[PDB]
Amino acid sequence: SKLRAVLEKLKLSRDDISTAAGMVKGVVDHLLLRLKCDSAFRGVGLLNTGSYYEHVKISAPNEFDVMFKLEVPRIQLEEYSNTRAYYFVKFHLSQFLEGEILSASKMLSKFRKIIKEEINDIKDTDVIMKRKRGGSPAVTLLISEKISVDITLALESKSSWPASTQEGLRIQNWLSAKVRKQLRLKPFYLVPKHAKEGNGFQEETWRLSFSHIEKEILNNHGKSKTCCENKEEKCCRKDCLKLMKYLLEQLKERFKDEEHLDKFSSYHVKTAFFHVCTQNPQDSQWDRKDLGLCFDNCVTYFLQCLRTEKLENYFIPEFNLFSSNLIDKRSKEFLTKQIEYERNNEFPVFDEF
Ligand SMILES: Nc1ncnc2c1ncn2[C@@H]1O[C@H](COP(=O)(O)OP(=O)(O)NP(=O)(O)O)[C@@H](O)[C@H]1O
Ligand SMILES: C[C@H]1c2c([nH]c3c(Cl)c(Cl)ccc23)CCN1C(=O)c1ncc(OCCO)cn1
Ligand SMILES: [Mn+2]
Ligand SMILES: [Mn+2]
Ligand SMILES: [Zn+2]
Repeated sequence: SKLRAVLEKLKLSRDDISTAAGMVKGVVDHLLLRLKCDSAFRGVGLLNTGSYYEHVKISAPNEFDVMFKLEVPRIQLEEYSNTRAYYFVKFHLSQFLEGEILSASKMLSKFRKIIKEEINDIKDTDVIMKRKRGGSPAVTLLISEKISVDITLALESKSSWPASTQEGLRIQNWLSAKVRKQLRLKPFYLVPKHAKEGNGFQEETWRLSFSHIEKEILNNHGKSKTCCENKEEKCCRKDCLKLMKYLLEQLKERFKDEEHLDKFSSYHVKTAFFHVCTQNPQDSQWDRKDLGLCFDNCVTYFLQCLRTEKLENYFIPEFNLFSSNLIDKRSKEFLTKQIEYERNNEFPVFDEF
């Protein structure tokens, strides 16, 4: 089929994976070792996240995501202005305090400065730091002009998840209530992405991250524990996510001279995909033989999210990714129009010629 042919072209080369994995591990392990020499980052550890580690990276293994996590004992959180996702952290760490507030901006600034100085000492490999991207909690490196790596500082809390998550992670009918309880016993993370404050931002605030839980779900994604472990249980969940990501990426590439698509991200499709899995919890609703129908249902669900301007964060239901505070109505209408055209014409944006 056409979709199967697209999936074939999206597969990663084993040779590319081998080379990229070696490059990234070498650079990241070095930066970890050097950061641990600083008094403030002594206890840092690594957590691999995002599409490469979820086995849904497409085309080339040229973008990796990692968290450098730090456990801070006796952590106390205060929600910022009923935003549900953003928090003050109250508490060798004195350098980052603003009163009793542990400033996200201050910690990120030193983290970035250390990494920038350390990549300058790496002489056996071309490593540079990309310019700051507003709204990202990550420090982004480019290795050998080819491989991007996002390194996100994170504080780790082993306390119960914040109350704003109480009604999220609605996986009970799909992955089980037992699994939901087990996942909610794991730590959660705070990353230095700041809440909007008018036309500025609250530079002290941090944002909740559950990227490790997203990875565990994607890598253990069936109602059956043996989903995708044998030829009789090959579902099309990840294939549908890959196709949705490629659809969005290709449209963003086409309309790049346009502004209306700049705010859409693969996280929007990832979030919508998790909701589709919640609404279709049986592995038999994702049979490989039904790839075209499954993908079409993912597309129409995403269209409905755009039209209603509703895409709840999977962990924090009152955080609407498609709120008008984040994305203009006209931008959602513009993307709706382009996706409808693709659906109605059997996805010409997928064709090479
Ligand atoms: N807006 C967001 N809110 C919460 N978490 C986010 C957000 N954007 C990114 N993340 C997290 O950061 C990870 C890496 O982001 P990103 O590299 O943009 O996407 P990805 O999922 O790795 N897909 P790809 O486009 O293949 O890189 C995501 O998988 C999420 O876990
Ligand atoms: C660090 C992460 C990230 C963002 N927001 C976050 C929130 Cl809110 C939380 Cl909680 C945690 C992590 C993140 C945006 C930026 N991130 C990305 O990985 C990223 N990578 C590649 C992109 O483009 C590729 C095509 O050009 C765009 N983004
Ligand atoms: Mn990524
Ligand atoms: Mn990234
Ligand atoms: Zn499966």
